[PDB]
Amino acid sequence: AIAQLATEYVFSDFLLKEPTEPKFKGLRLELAVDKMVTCIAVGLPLLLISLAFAQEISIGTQISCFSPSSFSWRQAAFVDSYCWAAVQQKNSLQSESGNLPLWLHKFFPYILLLFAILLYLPPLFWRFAAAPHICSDLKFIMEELDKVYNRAIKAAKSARDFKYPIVEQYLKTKKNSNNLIIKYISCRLLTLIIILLACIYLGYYFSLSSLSDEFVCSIKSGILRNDSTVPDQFQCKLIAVGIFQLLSVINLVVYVLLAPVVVYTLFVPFRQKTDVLKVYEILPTFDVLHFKSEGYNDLSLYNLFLEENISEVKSYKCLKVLENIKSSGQGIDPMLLLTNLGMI
Amino acid sequence: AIAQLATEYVFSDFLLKEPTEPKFKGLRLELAVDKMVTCIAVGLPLLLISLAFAQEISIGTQISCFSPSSFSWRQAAFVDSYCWAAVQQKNSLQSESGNLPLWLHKFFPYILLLFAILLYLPPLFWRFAAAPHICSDLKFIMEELDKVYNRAIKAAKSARDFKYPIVEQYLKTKKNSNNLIIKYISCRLLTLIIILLACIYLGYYFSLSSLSDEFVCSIKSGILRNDSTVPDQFQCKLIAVGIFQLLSVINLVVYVLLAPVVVYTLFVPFRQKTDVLKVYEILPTFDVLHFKSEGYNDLSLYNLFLEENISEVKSYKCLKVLENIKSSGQGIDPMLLLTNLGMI
Amino acid sequence: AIAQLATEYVFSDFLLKEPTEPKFKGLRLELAVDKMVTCIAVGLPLLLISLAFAQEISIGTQISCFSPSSFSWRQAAFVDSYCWAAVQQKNSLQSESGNLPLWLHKFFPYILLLFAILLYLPPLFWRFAAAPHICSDLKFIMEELDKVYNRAIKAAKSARDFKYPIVEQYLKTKKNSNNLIIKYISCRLLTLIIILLACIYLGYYFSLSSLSDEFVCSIKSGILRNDSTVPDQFQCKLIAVGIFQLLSVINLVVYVLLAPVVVYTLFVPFRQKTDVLKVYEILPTFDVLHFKSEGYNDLSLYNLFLEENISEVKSYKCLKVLENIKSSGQGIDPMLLLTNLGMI
Amino acid sequence: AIAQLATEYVFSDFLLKEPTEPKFKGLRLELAVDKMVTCIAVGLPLLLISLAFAQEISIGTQISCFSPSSFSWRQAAFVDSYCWAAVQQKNSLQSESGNLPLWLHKFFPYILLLFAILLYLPPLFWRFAAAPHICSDLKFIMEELDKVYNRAIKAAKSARDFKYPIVEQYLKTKKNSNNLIIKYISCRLLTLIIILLACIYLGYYFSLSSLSDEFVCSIKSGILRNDSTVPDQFQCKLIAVGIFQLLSVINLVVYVLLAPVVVYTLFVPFRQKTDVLKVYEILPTFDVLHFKSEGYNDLSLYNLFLEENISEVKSYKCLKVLENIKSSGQGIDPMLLLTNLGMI
Ligand SMILES: CC(C)CCC[C@@H](C)[C@H]1CC[C@H]2[C@@H]3CC=C4C[C@@H](O)CC[C@]4(C)[C@H]3CC[C@]12C
Ligand SMILES: CC(C)CCC[C@@H](C)[C@H]1CC[C@H]2[C@@H]3CC=C4C[C@@H](O)CC[C@]4(C)[C@H]3CC[C@]12C
Ligand SMILES: CC(C)CCC[C@@H](C)[C@H]1CC[C@H]2[C@@H]3CC=C4C[C@@H](O)CC[C@]4(C)[C@H]3CC[C@]12C
Ligand SMILES: CC(C)CCC[C@@H](C)[C@H]1CC[C@H]2[C@@H]3CC=C4C[C@@H](O)CC[C@]4(C)[C@H]3CC[C@]12C
Ligand SMILES: CC(C)CCC[C@@H](C)[C@H]1CC[C@H]2[C@@H]3CC=C4C[C@@H](O)CC[C@]4(C)[C@H]3CC[C@]12C
Ligand SMILES: CC(C)CCC[C@@H](C)[C@H]1CC[C@H]2[C@@H]3CC=C4C[C@@H](O)CC[C@]4(C)[C@H]3CC[C@]12C
Ligand SMILES: CC(C)CCC[C@@H](C)[C@H]1CC[C@H]2[C@@H]3CC=C4C[C@@H](O)CC[C@]4(C)[C@H]3CC[C@]12C
Ligand SMILES: CC(C)CCC[C@@H](C)[C@H]1CC[C@H]2[C@@H]3CC=C4C[C@@H](O)CC[C@]4(C)[C@H]3CC[C@]12C
Ligand SMILES: *[C@@H]1O[C@H](CO)[C@@H](O)[C@H](O)[C@H]1NC(C)=O
Ligand SMILES: *[C@@H]1O[C@H](CO)[C@@H](O)[C@H](O)[C@H]1NC(C)=O
Ligand SMILES: *[C@@H]1O[C@H](CO)[C@@H](O)[C@H](O)[C@H]1NC(C)=O
Ligand SMILES: *[C@@H]1O[C@H](CO)[C@@H](O)[C@H](O)[C@H]1NC(C)=O
Repeated sequence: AIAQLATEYVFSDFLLKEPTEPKFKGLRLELAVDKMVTCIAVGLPLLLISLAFAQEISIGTQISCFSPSSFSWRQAAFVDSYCWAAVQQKNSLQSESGNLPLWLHKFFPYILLLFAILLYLPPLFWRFAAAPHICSDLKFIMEELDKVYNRAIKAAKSARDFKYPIVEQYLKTKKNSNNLIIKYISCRLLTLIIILLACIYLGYYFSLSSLSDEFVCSIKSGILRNDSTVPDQFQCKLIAVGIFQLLSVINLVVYVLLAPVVVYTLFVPFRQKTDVLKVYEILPTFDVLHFKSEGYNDLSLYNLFLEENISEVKSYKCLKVLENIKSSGQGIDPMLLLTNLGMI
Repeated sequence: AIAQLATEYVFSDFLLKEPTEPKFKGLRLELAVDKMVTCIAVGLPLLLISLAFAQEISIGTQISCFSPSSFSWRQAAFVDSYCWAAVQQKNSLQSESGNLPLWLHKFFPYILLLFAILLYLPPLFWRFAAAPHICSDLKFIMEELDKVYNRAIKAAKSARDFKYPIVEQYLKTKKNSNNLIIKYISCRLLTLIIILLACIYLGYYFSLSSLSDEFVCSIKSGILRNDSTVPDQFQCKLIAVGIFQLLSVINLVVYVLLAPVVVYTLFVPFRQKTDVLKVYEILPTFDVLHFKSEGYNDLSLYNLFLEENISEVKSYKCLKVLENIKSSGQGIDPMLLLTNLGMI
Repeated sequence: AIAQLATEYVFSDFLLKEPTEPKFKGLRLELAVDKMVTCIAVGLPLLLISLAFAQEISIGTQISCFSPSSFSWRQAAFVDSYCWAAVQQKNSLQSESGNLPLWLHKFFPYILLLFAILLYLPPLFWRFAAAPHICSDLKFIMEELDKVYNRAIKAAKSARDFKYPIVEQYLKTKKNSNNLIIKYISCRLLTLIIILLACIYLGYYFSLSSLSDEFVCSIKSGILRNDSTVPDQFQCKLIAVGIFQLLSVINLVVYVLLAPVVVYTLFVPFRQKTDVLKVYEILPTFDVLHFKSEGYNDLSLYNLFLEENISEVKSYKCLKVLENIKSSGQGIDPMLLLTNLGMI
Repeated sequence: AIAQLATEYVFSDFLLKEPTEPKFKGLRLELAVDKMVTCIAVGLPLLLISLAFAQEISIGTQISCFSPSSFSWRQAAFVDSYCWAAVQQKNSLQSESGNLPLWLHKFFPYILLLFAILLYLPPLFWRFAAAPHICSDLKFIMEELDKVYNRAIKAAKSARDFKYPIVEQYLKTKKNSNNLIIKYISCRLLTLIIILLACIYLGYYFSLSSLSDEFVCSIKSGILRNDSTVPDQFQCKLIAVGIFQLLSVINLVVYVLLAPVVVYTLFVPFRQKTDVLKVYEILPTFDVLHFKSEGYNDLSLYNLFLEENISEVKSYKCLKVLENIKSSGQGIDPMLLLTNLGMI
């Protein structure tokens, strides 16, 4: 039913499931905005397909041709289904709007499903190509940060009672390589292109006269060509075309609202702000150098991924609260770090 | 519904499930490109079968013959079903396009399912013949790499405060044997042949006049041969033939796009690049010799499998980050290895 | 739907489920070739049954008799169902092909299910009679091999820094007893006989004229015997008979391709090759004697089972890699064994 | 569908599920032959019921009466259902075969279900009355055997570097009591009686003329008794009666084949052979006395249960392999026991 479809597609974890594998434990592997965009762009057309043929909104068959009274119910079914299959056969029907409107009315669910699949494709390519590498690198970064925080707190405790910047060097090296950012940008751009094409198609579908669903149908090919009792033509109407138009304009509105989000996601360096690593700069064991900004490189993407999935790190949380308390300046950063005792 | 089929076949883990057994824990056993190719080539025809008979796109019965008005609904059903079963009986029907078009229109779902099964067969043969052996060998290689990394870091720590290349010898021995690569190439070639045959069939199906679905049917065998009230013949149309043609051309496009991927996978030595073992060459306990390239042997396949499923190895990840930092050259490889302290 | 049936019967673990019990943990208990043969021979006829009555390929009812126009729809249903039930009643119908073709057309799903059950019976007898014993014996053999490997490596380590061949004696004793091999051969032979009988039946079914589905039906027994308004006879056609013939020839092709596999499995001693125990002959604690070949005894079957399910043994894997490295001969077997340190 | 029913009833664990409780962990509680007999005798009639009304074999309604053409479809439905309900009302119908054939044709599924329930009853009584006691006793016996084996191996190791026969005394005491064997024999005898009664009924059902399904029906009681437009009687046929007869003869064949198995299971002392305890007689800590044979007592039943579910005992497996090696006589039993080191 309508409610079941809603629960499946909006109120449930449709495409929101975390990776079902121990490799990615607690790692999103996908930005929240991108996940929202993909979920909307994929599960909206599916939801509209399901709604358009719901047991309640749907009167019944998808086409009726109004055969003469003399025709039996089976002859009427023959006429209806013949015209349904003959929307593609151009000679069979003669409609003012043409034959493309009939093609579109018959295959609208297929086109919506195609758009959903094409929008889900780039996310899947990301997941199966660039997600494992970024996940491994981010796990390494998290482990390095936790280890350096533990070493710093241990040193502070020893004072009260190697030292090489491996992670910073790794980030600096990542500053040059840009394959990951290139893949991300290409996926976002393809998603935007697919969304714009879908908007064009939906606008064309919704701009129709709304009478193109009605077409003239002629069962007059073969032995029935010269038959007399059969009328020369029939009046057929494609049902649910208005519902398709309504759902198409709804999807068009959603996609036009979503496209600005897509271009914003494409403009990654502007998103690269609120330095996550600035918090760690107070640790004696961590070098005071962020050096991550203003670059169309994988470093900005890694910074965004950290800002997205760093709240799960206890050391980062402790450093963040220490910096927050430093806003007043009443205490001292090393004293607060020693007092916290948050190694694990 | 359409959306349920889409969720099952594209947005879910259809054929993407990892082995349900402790023997293969975290091991793909299949290259990402090959898994994509198999998933597409198998779940596309199934998806098209499901779509073609969806409750919405489908008007109703698969054939209607337009019996005279005098005929009852049961007589009409008899005529329709008789012609449905008589598409195979050549004498019963007389169609301009012949009888093969009618056979194909009636059995298109069967042919798509046959193609899906034939494309899934080589992957299954791989899984049940060559996957256990490669999995065991790769687990041995991973264990050897982890052990040698642990020994190297322990030796470095001891210095700061056997030695036989077993894995390299095993790889060198694998360089000669080629049964695994032969099986892989044979499976890929059979998949390519099946895909090309499917493309030929789909092109033939889509090249039909689109009027071959209409055939003349004669219920005039037996006691009804000389009956007068029954007309000498009927006008029958095979419904969903246009939808079958649309889906067949879609599958043809997908398969022609996919075949280049298949030939690329077949050309394995060119894929054999970005030496995974080059990272380990800096370890004192590991001999500095890759010796894996330019060969139609199982060694290249093992190299590809390593490059595919080596990101899960912490020692390999540490070595990779060490080499990445070595790009700048600021530090020293042994110093970085000692500082990392990433035994486990 | 067709796709759901395919996913259930070919793309899922249909009859491929490992034993759901702790007694057999990681043990196949069945050769890969035999499992493939059983899975095909069982799930093919079931798949064909499901396909033949699929919602898409199936026009509707399984028989239509074309009652006169004057007959009501309920009278038509009576005639159709009466003839359906009277295919068995010989006097009721008069068909040129006889009555056995009608019996077969009506009961084809039952016959396919019977063949599937009869082919699944010998595997089930194997599982519930001979599988526990072989599983226990093979677990004992694996434990003995692991223990002797551990003792050998411990002795080598002690040198660097009982001894009775219990497993070999057990294998030698098994050389005489042949109940297990006799049961295996009997099951394979019964499977082959059932397959050949199924091939004969399917060939007979597919060799029919294809017009035997049409039979003349007479509702003229009882009070209707002398009734005038009812015609003396009707023209009935058994629907899906052509689909049954197509599926039967497909199953015939599959079974004729499979029977050579069955005879190959029956010829077990020829399969008994690539001595699995030859690898263990280099261990000082293991006697250098294979003594397992050229015998219609349970020893060959045990050798096959070992070759099938020995890859899970770490000691066997280590010995295999040691022998593989010995192909070059650069190193020494005891030195490699000491260096491996693969006790557990 | 047919295939789904087959998978549920033959290819799945129908009545083969082990007890879902920690009390019986790895204990069958039921002999393999008895479990097979019960599973067949219960799930065969259910399978036949399901098959007889399958969506494919079933034409439609279970009865059709061929009301005159003037009758509406609702009047025809009234006549059909009235006759369906009036098969029991003797005055309403007049059939040559009588009224018992019609009763049986209408209630065949009920009778098959009754036979299945009556055959499942004795197994359930066994499970809920005698299974816990035998399970506890057998667990005690297994624990005693494991303890004595451990003590014997410990004594042998001590020599190289109480003693009361509690289990044998318990078995000797069990030799007298016979309530368990009496219950087992009574259950088997009741199963045999039910099977024979089912065979008699199925033979009577299959021996019918096959025209007894056709009966004359009279809707002439009440206000319709003197009505003129309604014919004095109708020609009704009970559909699926031939299918019921086919399935009944199949079940008869299965049951007649099964009854010899039942009488063999009833003759338990002859089954009591291949002394399981003879293997333990070589242990110094175990008295050399089997004393279990030739008795209609619970001791033979316990011996059978041990022979059925003793393969899971590591001590028994070790003793069995020791005795097997003793066939050659090359070594010594105590030496082999010491070398095995299989305490746990
Ligand atoms: C998803 C993408 C490919 C959709 C592209 C736009 C589609 C939906 C529509 C929008 C406007 C349409 C065009 C409008 C006008 C004409 C002129 C006519 O004589 C032939 C068809 C043609 C040329 C149409 C083809 C299809 C069209 C391009
Ligand atoms: C992403 C944004 C830009 C989408 C907004 C929808 C736009 C593109 C839609 C809305 C109305 C549409 C037009 C409606 C009518 C016609 C006439 C037809 O003969 C050619 C196409 C044409 C000219 C359409 C082109 C696309 C169109 C302009
Ligand atoms: C999956 C594989 C086997 C499909 C092979 C191609 C099939 C689909 C088609 C493509 C072209 C077809 C052929 C085209 C023309 C003819 C000539 C005619 O007088 C007999 C049939 C015959 C000989 C056809 C047989 C079937 C055919 C070969
Ligand atoms: C994998 C690639 C090559 C597939 C491309 C589809 C090709 C093979 C298709 C497209 C159109 C097809 C042709 C269409 C019409 C006919 C006429 C018929 O009487 C014989 C087959 C023949 C000549 C077909 C052969 C196959 C064909 C050429
Ligand atoms: C599964 C096994 C039992 C099937 C055995 C073969 C079956 C399918 C068929 C193949 C050929 C058939 C026979 C062919 C010819 C005749 C002669 C006829 O006057 C009586 C039936 C009889 C004797 C048939 C009986 C059934 C038969 C034996
Ligand atoms: C496993 C292999 C051998 C199976 C091959 C199928 C064979 C056995 C099939 C194919 C055609 C069949 C024949 C077709 C027609 C008839 C005529 C009939 O009156 C008697 C049976 C007989 C003579 C059949 C016997 C079985 C048959 C020869
Ligand atoms: C399950 C058990 C109870 C079934 C017992 C057998 C049943 C199926 C059948 C087999 C033979 C049958 C009997 C055959 C003949 C007659 C004579 C008739 O004038 C009255 C019914 C009576 C007496 C039948 C009663 C039912 C009967 C006993
Ligand atoms: C377990 C074994 C013995 C079952 C074998 C089935 C036997 C018992 C069946 C097969 C044919 C049957 C007979 C068929 C016909 C009749 C005539 C009827 O008026 C009385 C019952 C009677 C005489 C049946 C009694 C039971 C019967 C003999
Ligand atoms: C129908 O009748 C017309 C009359 O002109 C004729 O041309 C045509 O061939 C006929 N069609 C058939 C199928 O006979
Ligand atoms: C039908 O009538 C024709 C008239 O020529 C005759 O040849 C044929 O045998 C008849 N068919 C039947 C089944 O009697
Ligand atoms: C039908 O009428 C015929 C006329 O010969 C007669 O023999 C037969 O008995 C009648 N049938 C019935 C059921 O009265
Ligand atoms: C039907 O009519 C008959 C005529 O004899 C009469 O006996 C009977 O009572 C009537 N039935 C009813 C229900 O009035």
